[PDB]
Amino acid sequence: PQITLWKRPLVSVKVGGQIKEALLATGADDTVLEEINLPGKWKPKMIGGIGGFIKVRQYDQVLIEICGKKAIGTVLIGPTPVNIIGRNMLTQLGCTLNF
Amino acid sequence: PQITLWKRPLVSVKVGGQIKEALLATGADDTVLEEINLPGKWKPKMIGGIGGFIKVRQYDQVLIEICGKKAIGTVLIGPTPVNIIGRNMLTQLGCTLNF
Ligand code: NA
Repeated sequence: PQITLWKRPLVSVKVGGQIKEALLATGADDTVLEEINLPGKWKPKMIGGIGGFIKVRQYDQVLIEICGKKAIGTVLIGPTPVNIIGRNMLTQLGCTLNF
Repeated sequence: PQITLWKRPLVSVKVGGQIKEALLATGADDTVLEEINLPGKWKPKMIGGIGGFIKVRQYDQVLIEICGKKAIGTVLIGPTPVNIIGRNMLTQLGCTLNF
C-alpha cells in the first residue's frame, strides 16, 4: 500500500492474537505497544530518557501483520499513550519513504 | 529519493538561509526547528502536553528545501532536542510511505 500523510498514519495491526491500532512512526527507533500478554521470556529495557526512563518488557522475534504483510521483530510492551510501529518493524515490512 | 529506514531518516534542510539537520517523522503532526531568526510576524503556539506545554513561535508559509525539493508550510520555532519534519511538511514534499 501507498500511505499519504494528510492524516495520521494509523493502521490496524494483528499481534499476539489481538488487533490493535498503531501509528507508523519513522522517527521512532523501536516498536512500543500497550499491554498484551505475549508468551515466553522477555528482557528488561528502559525507554524514554527526558525526565527519566520507563521500564518495559522487550519481546524478541514477535510476529505482527499490517495490511496483509507479515513482519518479525522486537516489540516492547509497556505504557505508551499511542501504540508505535517504529523503524525496527518498518524495515521488516519493506517500508520506505518516497518523495 | 527513496529512503530506507535501517538508519534514522536524517536529512539536510535549507530553511531561513541556513542549513540544518532534521528528522523525517511521520508520527509528528508539525514541523519544529531549534532557533532560527525567521522574518516577520508569528503566532504563539503551545506544543507538547504530557507534563505541560512549551510555548513556541508559529511561522506560516515558510519555504524549506529537502533533497532538491521545495515545500511551503508552517514551521514552529522553539526548543526541541532534534529538529522534526512532520506530516504538515511531508505532504508538501509529496512524501508517502510504501510497503
Ligand atoms: Na515519528
